[PDB]
Amino acid sequence: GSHMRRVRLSEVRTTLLHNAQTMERYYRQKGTFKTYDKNKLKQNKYFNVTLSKVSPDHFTLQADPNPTTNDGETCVVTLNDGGTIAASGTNQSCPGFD
Repeated sequence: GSHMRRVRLSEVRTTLLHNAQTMERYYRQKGTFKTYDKNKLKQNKYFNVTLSKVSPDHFTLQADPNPTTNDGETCVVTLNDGGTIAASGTNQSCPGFD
């Protein structure tokens, strides 16, 4: 196993949760996710965070590993507005998500 993968995967959990909280506040202010400026997502040194799905009442955030700083990591981590967090890799377990 790898201490560094465990740390980095734990940290991207936090990055995703912070982004989800920001969007939960935006929804209470605006009543939709459709107008949210995707440029405002908080990033991580080791994972690129995007909105893979956006609809009026739901979203999915996705963290894809950054190969410049995190080469060898294949786990992609997702978090939706219902609070479901999940990770899957390419023949690679995702510590903290398995």
